[PDB]
Amino acid sequence: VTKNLTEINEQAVATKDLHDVAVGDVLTYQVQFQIPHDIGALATFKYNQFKVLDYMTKEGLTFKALTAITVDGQDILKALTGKMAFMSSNDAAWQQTHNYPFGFELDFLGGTDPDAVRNLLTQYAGKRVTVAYTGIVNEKMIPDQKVGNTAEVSFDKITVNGPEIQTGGIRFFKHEAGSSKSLANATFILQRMNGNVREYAVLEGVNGMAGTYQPTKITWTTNQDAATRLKTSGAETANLTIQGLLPGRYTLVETAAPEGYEILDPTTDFEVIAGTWGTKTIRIANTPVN
Ligand SMILES: [Cl-]
Repeated sequence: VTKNLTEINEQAVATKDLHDVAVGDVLTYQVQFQIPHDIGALATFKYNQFKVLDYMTKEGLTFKALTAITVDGQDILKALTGKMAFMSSNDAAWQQTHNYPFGFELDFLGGTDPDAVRNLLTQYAGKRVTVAYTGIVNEKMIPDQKVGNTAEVSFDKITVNGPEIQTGGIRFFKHEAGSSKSLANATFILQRMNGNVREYAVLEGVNGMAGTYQPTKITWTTNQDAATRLKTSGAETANLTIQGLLPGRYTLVETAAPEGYEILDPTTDFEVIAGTWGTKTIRIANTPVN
């Protein structure tokens, strides 16, 4: 049995055991295993269960869809749909059945029509079958945490672990020049260079948030006026934080100082460090003028 993360946002990615992800990313996984050569055999059938359980013990992914079940280049999901047993972590029964924040269980022979399913699998006896599915990186995917999954295949088991995923974040502390006084209501936008194209962050799911940003998705625009205006809180230690970012270079661009202040540093260049909140909370001064 194998498990791999094969795509991010429907683009193929290189196989490795650790991937950096952004919040809102759609991750494609594949779990592959062999149909027994004697899947069709009489013992009354020898096989009455053919189960795939896939789960994560840590938060950060929401189940999206079972996308394909393929063998020998043939997608057989259309033929199998409605005949099998299936539950995911989106279903109300999941938590009490399998106490994990993410996962699914597919029992090829546990549904209403196991004979039909067994007959189909018998056409591909001894061949490798791939179950593909997607998940969505959600607002509970926090930095400083590598999270992985486990798949188990059983006929009454074999277990494998998938790759780990992680995300980045950053913290700033906007303050009055010369002191540690927290300044609320400074306005920033988040900028990056994607190749030679300057782009700005659009955060979904952050209406009503200030200071702490925990978006459900981050996309990028070349229309600067469409960028989400991020606001500092008056909090003590870090009054602007963002999570769910890919590693690399960014610029925090100050578009308005708080009332009674002027901008000192229009641009703050910084790095997101893969999988972490970064080296330190980045202090940014504003100049008092009242
Ligand atoms: Cl930039």
